[PDB]
Amino acid sequence: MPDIFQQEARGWLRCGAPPFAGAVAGLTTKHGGESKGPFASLNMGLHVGDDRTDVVNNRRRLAEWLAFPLERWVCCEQVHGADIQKVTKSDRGNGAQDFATAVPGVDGLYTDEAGVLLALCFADCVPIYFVAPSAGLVGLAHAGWRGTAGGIAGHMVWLWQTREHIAPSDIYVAIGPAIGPCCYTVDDRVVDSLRPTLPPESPLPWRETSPGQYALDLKEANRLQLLAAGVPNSHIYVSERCTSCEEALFFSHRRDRGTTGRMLAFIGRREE
Ligand SMILES: [Zn+2]
Repeated sequence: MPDIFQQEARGWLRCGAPPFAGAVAGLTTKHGGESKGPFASLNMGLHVGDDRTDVVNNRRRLAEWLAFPLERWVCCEQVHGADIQKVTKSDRGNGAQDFATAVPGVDGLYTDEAGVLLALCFADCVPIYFVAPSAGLVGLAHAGWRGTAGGIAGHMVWLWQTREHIAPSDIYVAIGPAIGPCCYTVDDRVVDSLRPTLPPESPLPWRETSPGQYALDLKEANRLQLLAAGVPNSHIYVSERCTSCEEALFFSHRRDRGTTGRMLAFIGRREE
């Protein structure tokens, strides 16, 4: 059946899961920008060595398609850890045009205010979108193998539960386009770091393909952690799109051999 992320009029995929209908949520594709060479053309990342003018114009292009001004975006450092920070209108603009002013040392953000667009960069790692429609909360986390080993997904649920007094049953999640087991192979150190994060009897999100080599499914790993954290199975939507496989739409750190652009994952609510 249809992927939860479907292409819109311009260069971006909207999250089609029902629980997200009340927000502006999606992932950009690589087309429609000003960037050149390995970054062609809609590179949204300011920290990958691309021309800054080109990247800021690409972000202005998206702000235009979304009718959500760049001055209202909030970005974070993305250090491949599991920390998350709550943001408000007072953080608007952080890391929007200058990477150095991004929220430091975290890999996830959440807000319960409208008019704030959470914006994170990806090119293979897992983008995890969160929403509590009733309470008006939205969240976004960046999960590579290190952040997943650190439990970033469950940490978001924990924070919403303990600090925002939201029940896991009131949370919905969408796991967007990322590299699949079809293209992502890792060794024992990687999978060993994930083991402790899953329930004792849980099915493993990997498959040994050769002695010491594993086809890893990070999307599934995060899905299992979210289930354990209390998020209902039917509230979790998962994209089947692989960033490495779908070269016509995405930049891929692995497929492009380390030098490439970044798509922007975003989520926010329009301020009347
Ligand atoms: Zn693939």
